[PDB]
Amino acid sequence: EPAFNYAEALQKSMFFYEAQRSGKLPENNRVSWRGDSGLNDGADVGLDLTGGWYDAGDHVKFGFPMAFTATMLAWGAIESPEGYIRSGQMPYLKDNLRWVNDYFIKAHPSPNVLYVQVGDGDADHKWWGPAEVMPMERPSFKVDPSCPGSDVAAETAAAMAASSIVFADDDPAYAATLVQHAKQLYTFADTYRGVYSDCVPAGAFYNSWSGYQDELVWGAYWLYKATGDDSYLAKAEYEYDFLSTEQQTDLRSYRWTIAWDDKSYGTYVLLAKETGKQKYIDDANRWLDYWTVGVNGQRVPYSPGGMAVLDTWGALRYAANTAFVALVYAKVIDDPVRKQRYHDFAVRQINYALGDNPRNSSYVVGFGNNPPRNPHHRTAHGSWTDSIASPAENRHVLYGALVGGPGSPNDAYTDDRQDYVANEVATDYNAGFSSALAMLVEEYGGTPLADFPPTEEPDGPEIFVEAQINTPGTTFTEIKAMIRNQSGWPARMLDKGTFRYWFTLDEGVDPADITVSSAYNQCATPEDVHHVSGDLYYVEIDCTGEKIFPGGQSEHRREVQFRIAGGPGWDPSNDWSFQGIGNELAPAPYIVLYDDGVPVWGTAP
Ligand SMILES: OC[C@H]1O[C@@H](O[C@H]2[C@H](O)[C@@H](O)[C@H](O[C@H]3[C@H](O)[C@@H](O)[C@H](O)O[C@@H]3CO)O[C@@H]2CO)[C@H](O)[C@@H](O)[C@@H]1O
Ligand SMILES: [Ca+2]
Ligand SMILES: [Ca+2]
Repeated sequence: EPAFNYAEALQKSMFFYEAQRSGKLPENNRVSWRGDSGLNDGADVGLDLTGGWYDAGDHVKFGFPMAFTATMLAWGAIESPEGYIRSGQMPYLKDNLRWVNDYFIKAHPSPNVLYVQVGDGDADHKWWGPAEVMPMERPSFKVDPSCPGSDVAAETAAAMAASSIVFADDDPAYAATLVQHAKQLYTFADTYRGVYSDCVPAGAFYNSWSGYQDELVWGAYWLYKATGDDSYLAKAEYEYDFLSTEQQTDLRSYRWTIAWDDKSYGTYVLLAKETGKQKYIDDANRWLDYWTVGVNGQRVPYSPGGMAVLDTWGALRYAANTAFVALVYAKVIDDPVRKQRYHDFAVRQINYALGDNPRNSSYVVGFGNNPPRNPHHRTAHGSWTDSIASPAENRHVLYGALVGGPGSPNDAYTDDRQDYVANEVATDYNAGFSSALAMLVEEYGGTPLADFPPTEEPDGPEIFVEAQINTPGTTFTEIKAMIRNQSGWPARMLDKGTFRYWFTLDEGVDPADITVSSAYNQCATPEDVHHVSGDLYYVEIDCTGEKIFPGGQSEHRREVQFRIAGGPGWDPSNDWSFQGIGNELAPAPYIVLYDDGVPVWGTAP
């Protein structure tokens, strides 16, 4: 039977993409720890740019990798719709693709204008906290004729074109809209030549290293498949001759692999598959050979454990990308030896990621044996103090996310959230990986979990009030209260909070003589007390206007010290809210906290 349950892995991979969503989430949201976020995206330019996916463990919406991810996901669904159908994940794949494509449509207000980034890398990365309460400004960036971006425009064209093929039978109207958009974007990319990173501040994160030549071939091919227009195939084959050669020879690049930046490698296989020309077969063969048996004595580094390690960053992402394409190629090539070689290589690399390695551990969060528990992800972590170090363990399980893994050919790895090398996660990391999984499900099978996702429960009160006796007294009660917002299911703002402290009027105490004072109060200090009925009264502290959210030391809490002086006769032992308050700060269950008038914590009399 399947060495690993590929269907379950795919099922969880689809969940990962759902957890990366930005904007107003649907009613059917499966990720209980995710809520609405980035609701003001595009506002700075008068556009609705909400939606799309957060790139990695951060909250920037990087259009280049986002588009590539979409193209790769669509490609896998086209190659193996059966894998998706059998794992019962086809509806989730479509849902995910529709989500990102709806964003691309919004980001393309007119034929030659494409918004390629929402958020600033540096501003975004300086803060460590949940997406729902991001406190910083998020700038929108775009490319147009004045400052083009052929690479990102052609990639978005390819994503929309590829995706249209997936919706073709389901929603032909939607598929038509995507094709129309892809045509415009490609014309823009072809007419106004230029590297997008020269126009938008993405160079430090997703710089266009390879340039746009590869995207022109890639985009042309996909539009050909989506339209059936021969001119596109012609365009692709023409542009193919301008692809990068290697070092000193006239041999096209074969030492890297396909990823968010370089699509050359994908076109080798795609064109070979389409035309059957020896030209493409030679290129594709050379590349895949380098990753397996080597060419001219040179071969991609391999660990003793059997992992192909291309580079330090997202090592497993590269191996998985190659594995998917090797699986596709293995089907078109006739050579029995090459077919076996490429196919077996792909299965071995994916199996390594699922647990077949020297550590005997899965590299997919929430899957298999001894998986990573602390991926470098802000929202999954759920910090409320703007610290990557607290709490020790991530508060949520980011099911399905493939981590960077071993960055050196020695199979070494440490599950450490602070290691952005080994524990980084990203939308592009799961792209080739998912497509590979779909191919494997079709071949080896597997069964998805009937009840997934699990419903997580909070690790304690999320929004509450702690209290302690600040100064002991007989004619007064001085409390030191602390409002806390450590929410994570999902993280949410508390900007309209107030709390009540009930007390019973005592014999010999005139309510008119009761005073409430403070020497330190981050909220308002009331002048009077409120009579409920009989001898029941309450003091109300008003914190409306204070933004209490899980995003920093001072941000997540509000300190309130208040003294209720009643004079001789004052007796707190018959006071409702006094029950259980001691000398140590601890949750006060009898002090009720309200959010815009609605009880959120504590029990009233
Ligand atoms: O020159 C070698 C090949 O480079 C490819 O571009 C890669 C860059 O060289 C590499 O530094 C960059 O690393 C990224 C990584 O992709 C990203 O996922 C991670 O989060 O951050 C890294 C930087 O810190 O990756 C790109 C893409 O592989 C060219 O695409 C290729 O043509 C060229 O031969
Ligand atoms: Ca490129
Ligand atoms: Ca009393």
